Amino acid sequence: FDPNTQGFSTASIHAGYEPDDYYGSINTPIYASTTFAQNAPNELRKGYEYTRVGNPTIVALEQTVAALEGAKYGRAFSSGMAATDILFRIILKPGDHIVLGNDAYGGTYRLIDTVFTAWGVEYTVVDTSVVEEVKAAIKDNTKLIWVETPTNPALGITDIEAVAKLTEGTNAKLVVDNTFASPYLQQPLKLGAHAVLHSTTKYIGGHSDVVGGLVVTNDQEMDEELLFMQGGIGPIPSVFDAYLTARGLKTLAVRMDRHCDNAEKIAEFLDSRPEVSTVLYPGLKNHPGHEVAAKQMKRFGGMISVRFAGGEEAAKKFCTSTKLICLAESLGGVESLLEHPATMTHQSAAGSQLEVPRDLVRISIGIEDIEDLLADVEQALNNLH
Amino acid sequence: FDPNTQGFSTASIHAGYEPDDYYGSINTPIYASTTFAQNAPNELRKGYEYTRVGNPTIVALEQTVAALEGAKYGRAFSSGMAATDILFRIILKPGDHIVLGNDAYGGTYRLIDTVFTAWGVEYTVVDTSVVEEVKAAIKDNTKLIWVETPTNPALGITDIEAVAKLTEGTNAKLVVDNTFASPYLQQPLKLGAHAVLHSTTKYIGGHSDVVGGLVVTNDQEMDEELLFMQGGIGPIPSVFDAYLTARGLKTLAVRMDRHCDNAEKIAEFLDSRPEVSTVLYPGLKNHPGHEVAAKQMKRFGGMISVRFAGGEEAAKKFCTSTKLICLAESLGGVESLLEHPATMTHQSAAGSQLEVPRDLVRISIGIEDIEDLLADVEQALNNLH
Amino acid sequence: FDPNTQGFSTASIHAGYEPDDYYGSINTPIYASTTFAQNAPNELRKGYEYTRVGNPTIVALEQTVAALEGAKYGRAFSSGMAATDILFRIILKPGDHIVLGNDAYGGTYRLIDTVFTAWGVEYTVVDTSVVEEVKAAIKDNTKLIWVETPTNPALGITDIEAVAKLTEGTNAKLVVDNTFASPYLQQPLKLGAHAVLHSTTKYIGGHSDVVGGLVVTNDQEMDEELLFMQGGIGPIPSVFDAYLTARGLKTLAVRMDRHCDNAEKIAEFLDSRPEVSTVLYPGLKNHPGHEVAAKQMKRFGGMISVRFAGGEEAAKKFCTSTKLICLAESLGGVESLLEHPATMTHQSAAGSQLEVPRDLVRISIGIEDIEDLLADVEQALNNLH
Amino acid sequence: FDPNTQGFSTASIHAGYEPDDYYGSINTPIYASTTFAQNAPNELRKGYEYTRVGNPTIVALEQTVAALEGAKYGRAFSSGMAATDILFRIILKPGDHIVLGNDAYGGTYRLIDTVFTAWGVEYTVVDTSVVEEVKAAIKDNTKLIWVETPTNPALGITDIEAVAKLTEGTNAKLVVDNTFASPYLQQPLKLGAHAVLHSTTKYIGGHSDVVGGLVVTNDQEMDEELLFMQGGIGPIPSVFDAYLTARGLKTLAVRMDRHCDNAEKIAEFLDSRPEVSTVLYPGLKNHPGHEVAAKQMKRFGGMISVRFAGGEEAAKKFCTSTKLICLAESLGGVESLLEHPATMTHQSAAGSQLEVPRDLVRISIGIEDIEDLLADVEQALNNLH
Ligand SMILES: *Cc1c(COP(=O)(O)O)cnc(C)c1O
Ligand SMILES: *Cc1c(COP(=O)(O)O)cnc(C)c1O
Ligand SMILES: *Cc1c(COP(=O)(O)O)cnc(C)c1O
Ligand SMILES: *Cc1c(COP(=O)(O)O)cnc(C)c1O
Ligand SMILES: [Mg+2]
Ligand SMILES: [Mg+2]
Ligand SMILES: [Mg+2]
Ligand SMILES: [Mg+2]
Ligand SMILES: [Mg+2]
Ligand SMILES: [Mg+2]
Ligand SMILES: [Mg+2]
Ligand SMILES: [Mg+2]
Repeated sequence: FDPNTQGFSTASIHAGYEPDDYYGSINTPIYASTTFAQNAPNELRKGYEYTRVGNPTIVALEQTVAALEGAKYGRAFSSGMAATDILFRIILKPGDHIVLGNDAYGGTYRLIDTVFTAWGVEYTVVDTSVVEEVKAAIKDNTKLIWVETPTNPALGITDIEAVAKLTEGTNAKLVVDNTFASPYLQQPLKLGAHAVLHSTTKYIGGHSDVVGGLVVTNDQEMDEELLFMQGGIGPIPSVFDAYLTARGLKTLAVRMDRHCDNAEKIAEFLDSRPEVSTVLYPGLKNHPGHEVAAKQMKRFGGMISVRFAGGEEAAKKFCTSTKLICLAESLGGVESLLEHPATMTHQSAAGSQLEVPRDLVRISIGIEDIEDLLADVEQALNNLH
Repeated sequence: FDPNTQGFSTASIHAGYEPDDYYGSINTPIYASTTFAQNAPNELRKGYEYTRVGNPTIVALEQTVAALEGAKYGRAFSSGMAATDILFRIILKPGDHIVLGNDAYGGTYRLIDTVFTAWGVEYTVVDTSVVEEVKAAIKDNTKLIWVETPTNPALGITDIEAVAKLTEGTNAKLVVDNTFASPYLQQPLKLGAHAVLHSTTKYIGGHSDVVGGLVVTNDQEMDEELLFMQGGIGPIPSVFDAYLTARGLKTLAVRMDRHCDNAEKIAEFLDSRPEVSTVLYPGLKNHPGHEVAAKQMKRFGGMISVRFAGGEEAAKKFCTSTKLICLAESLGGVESLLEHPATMTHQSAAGSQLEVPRDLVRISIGIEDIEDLLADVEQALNNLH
Repeated sequence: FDPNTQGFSTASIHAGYEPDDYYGSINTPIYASTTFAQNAPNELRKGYEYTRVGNPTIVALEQTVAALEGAKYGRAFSSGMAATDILFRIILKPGDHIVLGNDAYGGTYRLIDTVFTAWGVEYTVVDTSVVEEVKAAIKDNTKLIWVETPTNPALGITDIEAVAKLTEGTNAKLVVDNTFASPYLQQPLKLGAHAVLHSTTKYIGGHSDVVGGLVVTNDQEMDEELLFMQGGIGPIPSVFDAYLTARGLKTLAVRMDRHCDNAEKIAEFLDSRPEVSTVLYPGLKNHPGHEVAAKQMKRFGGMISVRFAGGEEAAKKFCTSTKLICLAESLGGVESLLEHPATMTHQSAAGSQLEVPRDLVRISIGIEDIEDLLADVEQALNNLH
Repeated sequence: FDPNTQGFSTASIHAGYEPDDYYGSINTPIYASTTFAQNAPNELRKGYEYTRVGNPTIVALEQTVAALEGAKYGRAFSSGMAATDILFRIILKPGDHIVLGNDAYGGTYRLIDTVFTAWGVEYTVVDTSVVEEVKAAIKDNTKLIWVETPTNPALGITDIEAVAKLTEGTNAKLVVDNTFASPYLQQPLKLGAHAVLHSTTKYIGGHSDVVGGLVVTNDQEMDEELLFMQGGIGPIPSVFDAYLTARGLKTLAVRMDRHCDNAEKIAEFLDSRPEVSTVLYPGLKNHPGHEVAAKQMKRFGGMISVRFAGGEEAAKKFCTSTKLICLAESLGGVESLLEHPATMTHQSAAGSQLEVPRDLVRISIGIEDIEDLLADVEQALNNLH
């Protein structure tokens, strides 16, 4: 398969597997085997030996996501968090420093601030939407600039190409967590990022039924260290999960186009309502970084955050008033979800500059019919009065 | 379910799940969901929120293995290696020291020696079968004594109770990797170990189809830190894998009794043959530590290692001559396997005191009929001449 | 959930399952259990006893497809064929008669003609696109008129409402095999059909990884007999397959809209090429029954058949020349497929009026990028010269 | 693999699959694909085309069970009932007759008596333990003698060889439903049966998590008709279920030996108690047909039925008093179950000669520790007083 000559929807179905030369099954077989027979000691039959070191069903997934990012290399992990931990352990050692943003998944922040600081790593938080702030925070020991764009949950936007330029003449690498945009909307390697991280739990799987992570790169050395760590630390996905993830990925383009259609309409409806003080959606002209988003994103995504004029009580009542959109953690599935980040996904950021306003609700707009989602949002807003 | 009043086979089926109060399915449902609806923000319906932080199908497995070890607490991970890495990160920090044995899974050693030494951890290798050697190696900064018994691949034996006594008056914890014995043959917590590790990839799953790890303890603080890390680093098992693992575990006693029946007979047959210089099997009277094994193990296991009088060429030819026993990595499945550790599972120990003799073959004796396994071993031995 | 007030995409995600009142998982749990504990003899805990008689994971699927058809009742089976066999056995007995069309899945025809005629059932084949031909073939013993529209493989069109009117004053029931249109494009119960059949193997699952069938109706007596036969003959789906099918169904609308976008463009391109004698696609103005299709179908589907001016040799060479579209049986998956019906899916119709022209290729247009599918078709057409 | 030279436990692991010549996975891959690429129209790559007509994962299972029965041929189905229905449809036509026993699975009886009699088939019920009664019931139109031994639920015993001799000079075939004995305890083809049926739902799977059926034979014509019907009627198993079934089958010998150990001890304990009027267990010297069972069965099985001196009230109270043995339908899993057949599995036999005494409880003795099962039975018996 050649990624450079085929479209995204084509690649999402065909980049990882073609019907094999044995039976020719249309889909990758599920190789639920921990081991593989060898033809003689350490002479492998067809490249595989032990599933923690490699399995074809997992490699199919890896190759697919790599192709969708414009990447030669990809490696999969048991979760987005485990992928982040492995990338941290490759890039950093005691005495090194990270530049991190001021709006970010609470789990990323918790890992740095609770775990990696106990192992000798330093960090600085900055507003990554201000290129000069990032530039000022880079020290001689900075090995990593960690960017999420759009950020979770406020949907803040960073200019990837501009921040990548800052790493020239330095030993810093730029890693973009591309979970919210997905590879369908944004390809950070093409703008100068060194590596890209995904939680495949979210949009790539798309069906809220498999936890997973994945790292992609064009750096063969980085691919070798990801493989070394995949096998040597062992946070590897199940073959069943890697099959389910890849299955979901086959509909990413059609899903995301509907998520973005729906979110544009719900954001416009929220922006007309006096219960709402602020709609956070990258496609709105006044959203901070809108012009950066429109240059680097194909569309503006399925996520919306909303700040309520009636404060935390209104935010929480909105959370318990919806009847189609479900109150739950996570995002990026076909079903619509909502949550209150200050008490739920980002309770771990309390006390830090990443702490989220208590009047804020984060909504993952699914692929249900827009008329039904508009009706549910409207009735929930009317339940506040 | 009460573990203290029921037998091992009973617990292996019933300690993790009883038919629920909703539908009453005989087996734990497979909760292939990343998230769970809440009744209000951060008010959970029945204890679950997000699968990386907890899922009922995974907790069923955890509770089952905990009960089989005489443990109050258990936590599952994506692999034996990932479980080891998490336990290392809980117990150690920069500046701390580990005492490790001289025969051990090459992956354990690689993790310490390549990764943890780069993060400021020190270690010392000793022969853990010599209690005085362990005692001498404990320093004021020793936080961990890591014991495997029987060891992989030489089946060396450590006196768990004796080594546990060494940790009194110290800040060292004893962790036993109980993979080879399984909880059916040996219960290190009852002899004073602080925690127990398993690769469930091996005997606990038993069917060579799921990679997994698990840690058990009676220390509630340790359970809290395992949970924190499970969720915060995220090397969590798939729900499908945790179901398959627990499914396999339901036959552990009946499997292991057949593995041990078969291995006793194959070890006796090997001990009569002049092609063999040494049979390594804990149940043989001259195996080093046999008397220690007979005190702390119910039976002597399914693993045998063999050293060939004709050296490496004979070891490798034996590997390619068997027709029922398969040449492959791994162990503890219903099918019989064999491998050459110096070139395969322990190639990573080359150069170290853990390096394995090149004349050594490690055999995982399965549950096939003994007459057929004896016939296969006999014909393979006759192929050397 | 109320189907009558929510949209198709909403229903496809939410009509079968809402997060339960036990744990609240976002998705239906996989109840991989053959049996369920009872509270006393034949006093069920929550409606379930034995999976062949009923399982919640299967009922979730059933309820979802029923809602998408405007049906109160649905029952699932191991395959489209097994669903057809069960419906035949309910509606017919020895001495009864069926009216069948002249273009139909070869397996339907084989079942009638090889099996049911040996059990005393009679049939007549007619062109169901000619309402008067159907009317003339109805006898006093006719219990079933079996309609496929569009037909497999020629995409012939039947006026469902008109044929349903013919059953007034008779003991005949109209059953529509709605596999090719799916419930997203066509709802035969709303036009007077008595029951609707699907092979969920095709579009409803959508991922070419699960074989299944399903029958929907508004007749409660028919639902009772489908249940009786589901449990009493036992062609029941696996719980894993019913979960996978329902998972796929969550993207039916977004998939089908892309399949129809793509097929409209490929049909137009084929209609411009002199290698092609006839393009069979319901959306073309000259396709027989186009006006009937436009009244009863929302869009015209993802399937195209093509007859080649160079006869069978050209049809077969086209089959082996495509490099993205794969030569294989089946249809309705995200990947594009093609086949030669005379030698493959319809070889069983040889000798009958259903026999398919040897110059005919049937194409299942997937959801790949149109530019890549156009390029593949164009290069394959150029390989004929 | 050669079945004739290897033992049962060997075959149960190795008769269906050997590590392939492509990747060499230790276990059969799960081919979750409905279709397979062809090299040209109707030129298959490696024997497979469409999963309803054949799939390698299903064929692995089929070949395994065939080998365990001493059979050249095997074909799998979605349930035991669907397998029975297919075998009925092959062997019988309108006007033919069946000889059936007087104690039999209620579902078998329901299928004959409700469905097949409506299609022109006749039957006669006899006591199949009386060879002369079977002989007398054979007519010129008899095509099938259907034997279960031991019977469900009374554990009645039929002399297979003797009944097979009755079919000489006739057009009758003997089919044995070998579900309760399993192939580990009894091999009816070796005693003259024409075909053997299993519900793999029970012992062969062994884990109460997969519904399935299977038919084995040495008649190649019968294998061709089973294949024809498998594909043409389509009651085919899921690939996931066929993998799970075969996984379970790998421990059949070790499971069954423990089930039989346990059942012998529970039957002896029940036979000492005055609450019990009759213990039905084939290994008891006074059980009718004990001497026949000891000739044709390796051991006497895991099932026990019990008739209570205090009648139906005592039978039902025993059912609700056990705390380890669970009240549920089904049998042959690792967990112990019990049920009241008159109200549960055999309510469908009410009114017929197959109707089961209301004082009768059927117990599926699992593989839990005997001390715990004895304790549970003893306490439940003491709850009657
Ligand atoms: C959810 C999420 C993660 C963590 O991924 P998991 O798969 O839940 O471990 C990381 N980054 C972002 C932006 C996320 O939303
Ligand atoms: C295999 C093994 C491990 C590693 O477990 P994985 O599940 O392969 O990561 C650890 N300890 C021992 C003794 C082992 O044999
Ligand atoms: C494929 C198909 C069937 C048969 O369904 P299976 O799931 O393959 O048994 C029936 N009807 C039509 C129109 C089909 O294309
Ligand atoms: C359970 C059983 C059957 C029916 O099998 P299913 O898999 O439940 O359809 C047939 N025969 C006997 C003896 C059984 O116990
Ligand atoms: Mg990129
Ligand atoms: Mg939640
Ligand atoms: Mg212990
Ligand atoms: Mg190997
Ligand atoms: Mg309809
Ligand atoms: Mg094919
Ligand atoms: Mg037999
Ligand atoms: Mg029940």
